[PDB]
Amino acid sequence: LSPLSTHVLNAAQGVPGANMTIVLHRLDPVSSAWNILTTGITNDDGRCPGLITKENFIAGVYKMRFETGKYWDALGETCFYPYVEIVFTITNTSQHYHVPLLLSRFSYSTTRGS
Amino acid sequence: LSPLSTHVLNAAQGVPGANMTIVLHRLDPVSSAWNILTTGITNDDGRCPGLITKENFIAGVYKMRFETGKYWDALGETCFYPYVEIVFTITNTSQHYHVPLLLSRFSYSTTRGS
Amino acid sequence: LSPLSTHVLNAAQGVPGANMTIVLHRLDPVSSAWNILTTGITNDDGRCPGLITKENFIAGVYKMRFETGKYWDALGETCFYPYVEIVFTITNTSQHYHVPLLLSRFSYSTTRGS
Amino acid sequence: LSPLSTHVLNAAQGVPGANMTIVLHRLDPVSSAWNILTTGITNDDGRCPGLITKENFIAGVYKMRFETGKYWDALGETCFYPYVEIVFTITNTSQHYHVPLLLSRFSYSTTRGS
Repeated sequence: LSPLSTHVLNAAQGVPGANMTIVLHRLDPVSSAWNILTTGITNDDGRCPGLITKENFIAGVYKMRFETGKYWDALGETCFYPYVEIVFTITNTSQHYHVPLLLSRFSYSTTRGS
Repeated sequence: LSPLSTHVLNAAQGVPGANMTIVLHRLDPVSSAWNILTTGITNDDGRCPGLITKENFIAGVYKMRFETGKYWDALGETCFYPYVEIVFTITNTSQHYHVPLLLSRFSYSTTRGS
Repeated sequence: LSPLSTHVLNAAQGVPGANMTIVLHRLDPVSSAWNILTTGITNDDGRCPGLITKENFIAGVYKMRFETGKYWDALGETCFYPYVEIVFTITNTSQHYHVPLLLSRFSYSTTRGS
Repeated sequence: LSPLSTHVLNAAQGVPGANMTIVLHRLDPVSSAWNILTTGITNDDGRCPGLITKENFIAGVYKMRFETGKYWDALGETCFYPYVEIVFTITNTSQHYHVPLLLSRFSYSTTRGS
């Protein structure tokens, strides 16, 4: 079980954001590059298990990219945000981090969970 | 499994809202009196199982009252909201309804989930 | 200007929550019943000027009820929430209190502003 | 007056996010480049006037970067998010766009205003 999870909730329709692409990155501490770790597609419950193994979950800066524009477009609607990136700092590597996305066409939010 | 669930997340601290009192009511369609259905306390994950049985879960207007004033005072802080009541309409009783609360001392939000 | 303001924003459509009915109440300090202070209708910028005078804005527990179900109905859609009541405590009367509502059909939020 | 505005709210303390650095970029539609437009600091109302002139406000993709980690660090706290970037598409150049941030140490949200 991954130590990083996520959950996308469509707040306009009160349903899981199914079938959204999520790309996970870690900053290289040497150069300022973002290495891609994993790309995933949210399931019917709007989750994306297997984002990262415990072995590879080292301290550092991480970035989750949600393809919000493509998700809305596939539903036949435009989004103000073509994509959303959440950048967060991992320091204590023994905790579970939950990094969700709540989204309408014109707003979104995230909160760190456990 | 209750067809009604919740989840309290403390947004200021990024941890589950544990030990928060939650009261579920339903509106009497004859009078317009609210009646208490169940009272519970969130557990360590900020969840509150067993809010209602399947057989008691009929179409109507429901109310969840979260005891935010008392939750914050037990952490040694004040809350702008002495309590929060989420009133919601249920017509379709075969779906699952998740009615969470994201809370700091000075903000809250909720979104219907499944 | 009123020391209490609001702002309603339709997050589902990215536009001001125009023509939303808001009822302002204050808790009766003697009997803990609710007294009605005034009603208003938000303008095309989603605001509701002149909710209360400085002279009558005394310390206590206030409630703003936003008629979200009617507002959505007049947009031709259903809302999960027939209404939203935000209850909040006023102790320092010389502060400005901004109590907005950010809303879709299936979610809402509020935050204390100054 | 700038046709792009912002407002930063500290949702942990219910006050404006004052003295937060904001950097506004626009995407170059030929190469892939992000170009800086303006860097500001939020004033005491948590706003940043003069983000862009009307002349310079063209259709494209814009990014607003809020230095949330430094803001918290000057208040002696940690933030889960070292910075927050909001990427958004401008299509109608004659509208006002308000792109705020509501922020705690462990959560944030934004919603297109008008």
